[PDB]
This record gives sequence, C-alpha cells and structure tokens, in this order.
Amino acid sequence: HQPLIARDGPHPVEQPVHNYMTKVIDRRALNAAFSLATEAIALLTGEAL
Amino acid sequence: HQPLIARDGPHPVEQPVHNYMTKVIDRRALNAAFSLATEAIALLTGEAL
Repeated sequence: HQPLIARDGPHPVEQPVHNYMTKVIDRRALNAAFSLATEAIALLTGEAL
Repeated sequence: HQPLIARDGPHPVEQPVHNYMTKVIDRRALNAAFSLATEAIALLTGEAL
C-alpha cells in the first residue's frame, strides 16, 4: 500500500494506489555418491564369511 | 520604529522615523481523492447483502 502527498492544482488529483504481487517457488537439488565395492557386499551379506 | 543617534555639525539633523507595512494574506488549497468502486457501493448500502 502506497501513501499520498496532497498537492494543489492543476496537478491532477492522485488516488491511493495499491499493489498485489505474487511469486512462484523455484526448485533445486543436491547430490552425493556413496559407492561400495564388490567384496564389501559379500562381507555385509555374510556370504564370504 | 527606527532609532536616532544624534550627530554634530556639519552633519544634517536627522529625525525619528516610523515604518508601517501591512501584508496581504496569500491563499491556497490541497486535494486528495478517495474514489470508491461499484460493487463496493452495493455492499455498504446493504443491498447485495
């Protein structure tokens, strides 16, 4: 909401303005890589025990 | 009212002085606009209620 300052003619009379605005969300991500190795699966599976 | 300082000859002899001005008022105005809208009139009026 914007204000006024009343002036005198012939400055045409001004009326209180208003502003209605909206915004749209924007989207991103992040990434990290955990990779294992073959035998380490056998040890955790228990197969190579 | 303006004052005197009494001098000597051969300087001429000055007299008391008095000054009267009267200023005229200067006039102006200001302006602001309230404007409404139609469907807003019907509400407050009680009509569309």
